[PDB]
Amino acid sequence: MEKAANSIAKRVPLALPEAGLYQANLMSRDGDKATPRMIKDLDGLALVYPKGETVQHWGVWVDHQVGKVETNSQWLGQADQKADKDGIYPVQLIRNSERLGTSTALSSVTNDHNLITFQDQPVIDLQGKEIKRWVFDFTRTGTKFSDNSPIYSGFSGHVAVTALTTKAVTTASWSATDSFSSEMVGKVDTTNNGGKLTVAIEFPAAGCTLVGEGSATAGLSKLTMTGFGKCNFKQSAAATPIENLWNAALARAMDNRVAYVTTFTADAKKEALVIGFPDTNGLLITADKR
Ligand SMILES: [Cl-]
Repeated sequence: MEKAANSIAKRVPLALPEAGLYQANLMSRDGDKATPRMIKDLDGLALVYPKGETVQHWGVWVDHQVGKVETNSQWLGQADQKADKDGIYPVQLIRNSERLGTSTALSSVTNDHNLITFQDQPVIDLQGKEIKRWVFDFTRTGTKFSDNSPIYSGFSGHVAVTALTTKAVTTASWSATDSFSSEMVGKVDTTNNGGKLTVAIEFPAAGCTLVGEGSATAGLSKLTMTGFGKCNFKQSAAATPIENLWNAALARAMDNRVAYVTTFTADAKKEALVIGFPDTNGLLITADKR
């Protein structure tokens, strides 16, 4: 009876997890009524941005490699908060997935289905243990590439999220898993001076450094970015399809652009910086302490 459920879903802004940083796990499911199981090594990040007065954004990013082939995906969600003229609360979902090997593939698909989040869902974690989690249903933005090859082997289109413990941003030096000066993002420098937060992001290809100011906080700290006038964000060939998407958004960005930053610890007790630019074609910067 999904159509009836979606009909009600439309009448209220989309239910999302509390604003913050999440771990995402791509799941497999065997049947429309079977319990989804997380898939090894198909983990990612998800970010729910704070609720706007008009819109709430969120995103999910996943990077996976097999052989010499990378498959990178981002899902970008926009949930309207105010009502539409038909009394509806629009939801928009976009998947961009790129497959980079000897050949190249990009698949981008939007869908405006409303009932795409599920709260307290049973999920078989990586140990075979059933647990409960928010679940995204990204089935309608597709799971295959055009040659009938699946984007991620076993992926059902369902995505579990788990809240990550985030520290506040400290004064430190970071690196977006990079490096010559040809990459999209390079050094990232953060200063936390008694709560006042400044973040400097070098964009080596664009030839500029963006600087953001904000206030330190547990979870997401809101930044206002400047520096865009000094940058050349163009469509490359040196960039991946998704990077060119990020470039297209950054080329239209202007001073006082909003971003959110937080830190957390990954596996080997190694801290990571995450900066997310809402409504910027999925721009997500992750950086290792250095
Ligand atoms: Cl489900």
